[PDB]
Amino acid sequence: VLKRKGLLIILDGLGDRPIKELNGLTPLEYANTPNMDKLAEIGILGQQDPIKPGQPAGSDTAHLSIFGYDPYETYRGRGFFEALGVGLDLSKDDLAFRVNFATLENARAIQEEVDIGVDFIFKTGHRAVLVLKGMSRGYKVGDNDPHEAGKPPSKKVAEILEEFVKKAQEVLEKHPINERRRKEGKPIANYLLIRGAGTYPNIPMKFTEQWKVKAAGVIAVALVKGVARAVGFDVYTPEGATGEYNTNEMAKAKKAVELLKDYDFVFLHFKPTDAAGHDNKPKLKAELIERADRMIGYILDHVDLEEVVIAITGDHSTPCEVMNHSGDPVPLLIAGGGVRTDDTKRFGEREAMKGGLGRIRGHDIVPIMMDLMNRSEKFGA
Amino acid sequence: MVLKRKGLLIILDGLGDRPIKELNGLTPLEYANTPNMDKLAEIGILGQQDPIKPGQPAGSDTAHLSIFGYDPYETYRGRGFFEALGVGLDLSKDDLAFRVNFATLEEEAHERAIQEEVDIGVDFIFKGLVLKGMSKVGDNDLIRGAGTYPNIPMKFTEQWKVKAAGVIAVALVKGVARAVGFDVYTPEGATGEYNTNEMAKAKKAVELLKDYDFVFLHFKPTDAAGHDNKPKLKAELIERADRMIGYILDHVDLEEVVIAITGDHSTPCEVMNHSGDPVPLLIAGGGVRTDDTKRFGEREAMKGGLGRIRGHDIVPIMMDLMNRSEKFGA
Ligand SMILES: [Ca+2]
Ligand SMILES: [Ca+2]
Ligand SMILES: [Zn+2]
Ligand SMILES: [Zn+2]
Ligand SMILES: [Zn+2]
Ligand SMILES: [Zn+2]
Repeated sequence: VLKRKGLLIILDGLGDRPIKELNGLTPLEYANTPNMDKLAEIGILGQQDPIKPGQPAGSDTAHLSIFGYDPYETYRGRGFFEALGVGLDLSKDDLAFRVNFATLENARAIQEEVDIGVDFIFKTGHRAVLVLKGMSRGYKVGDNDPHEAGKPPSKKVAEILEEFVKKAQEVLEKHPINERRRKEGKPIANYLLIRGAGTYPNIPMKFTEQWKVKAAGVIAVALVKGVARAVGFDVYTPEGATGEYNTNEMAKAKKAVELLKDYDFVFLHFKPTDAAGHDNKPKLKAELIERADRMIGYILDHVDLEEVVIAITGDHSTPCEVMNHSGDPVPLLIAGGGVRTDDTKRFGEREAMKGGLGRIRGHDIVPIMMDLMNRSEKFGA
Repeated sequence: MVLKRKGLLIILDGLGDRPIKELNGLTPLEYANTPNMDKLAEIGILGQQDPIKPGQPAGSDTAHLSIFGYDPYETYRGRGFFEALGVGLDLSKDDLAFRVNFATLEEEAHERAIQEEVDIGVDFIFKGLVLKGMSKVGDNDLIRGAGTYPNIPMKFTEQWKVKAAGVIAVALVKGVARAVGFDVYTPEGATGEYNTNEMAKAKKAVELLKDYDFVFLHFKPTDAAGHDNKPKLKAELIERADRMIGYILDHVDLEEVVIAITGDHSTPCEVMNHSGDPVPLLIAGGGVRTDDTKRFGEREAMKGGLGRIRGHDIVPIMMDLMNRSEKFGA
């Protein structure tokens, strides 16, 4: 018997709620998406709860779920994923944090200003060794060495962190950029807001070994590249992919198709749809879902569905009326060899409510894909 | 007493089609992004209509005689007359009108000259009958369609005791409409070609509803794309119609205006000509018993609450929704 490849596509924050300006439709329904409708037509639809009914999931916990893990048991914080995201190589005993440059006195800093402000801090010195690297805008990443055990900020690390903020401030309050900054009347980046303490996730085994496959992912956003790396994926970020409105989606598709030739399972992430939701811009979000449809249309023109099982959904809902992640289930579609196609015709939340897959959990998606790919092993007998 | 309403009938020439492979098995209308018509389908009611009868292809003129509530076979007396009426001429019972085409002879090698060049050529032909440049026509007291005075019972306006106006560009449809009692207009930009100005048609249409009780709006281009077998283009044209229709919805109160949308016949790309396939029809507004359809398309029309009707049942249904129908008996 022949096994098949897998293609899991995530349209970040896809799910939404009825929008009045869209005649009561959601951005996904309103948006012209002939390719996803074609796939929903020959495929099967369903609704998935990343975590559980009515429970909003952060981007990191939602993706652990999408990759096939139980977020409530594997999740050990965000920091570590962010650190792996910026390309660092950490040990399972390290503790990482997401850092925001702030202003303390008794700024929307530039991406290059944080890289410099970060450099000087690396070159700050306390009891334990640490890595401090900037990521994007006023953000940054802090890594405390073999301190995973104190991941719930414990007493020891908060004193280190507290010495680190005091010490960091000294370094910070002195950089020329800040120096130019107070002169230019701009709020200085002299304080450090540290949060999202995280260690390596408590997962039994990696994705690759669990399912015995080679797995690659086309991803731009740091946090998602981190989760993917933590579970064992070979992450790629093609030229042009920024995870923002100006991203090259056709470049992501081009790469996804390439990777299918050397990997068994490929994961593709598209982030911009989620930003439009956070900013309450229904039309824009719908416009972005349309760019994704064309991206998908490209992939479909270069792959055989009898050889590739395709799944498309969102890691979670991000309603424009909520301007943040919601607990609303997310539309899901699966098409390809092995699928028992239901009678749904288009891809949308109301249609998914009638799909043959029913209402499942986000961590059900990979197992069902793996089974359609004939890569599942029985339990018992 | 009881409030009467106005009616607005929109005809997208050749709207109907057949499933197209490159369009994933969908028709151009189903494939096209039409939020405004889908919205109207959702709040309205759908059905399919046979211009003349099941499996019977109808020309643009006979189909419109049907759509205006008449009987094709009893009223139709040739294409020429309507063509002549569409150019502003005033013909008499004993005249014989014709459709003329400026073509190249060498054997007829080519049957695209500029409008101004045709009138200039029309002027000199007439200088040394009535030959007139349209976008030509020959009236006798690449020519064809010998038509004579049309035999219609009575005018649309008298029949329904209403003031009717139409926003048309194509000569042929302007003729049929004038012939039935319509005050026909044609704003600047409206050309009946792919380059026409759908917005001018919609703008004029809204304005016309202020002084008229029934307004008819015709859109030609969709049909042209069907003839040349251009699926993607037909869809784009249909999308332009949806925008046009959107403007109108942003300026009229559906509770006072009964709106109907359909084609006068099917012009399937794979046929490059008129077919006898029933055309999708939608009706929305005051008095309508909304069914459970959610989009405007041939397949959804198959599930509409109006069922499969004739082209000549449309006006009667609109008029009854406008409370302008009259009981027979009692
Ligand atoms: Ca199906
Ligand atoms: Ca309805
Ligand atoms: Zn997300
Ligand atoms: Zn988000
Ligand atoms: Zn026609
Ligand atoms: Zn035609």
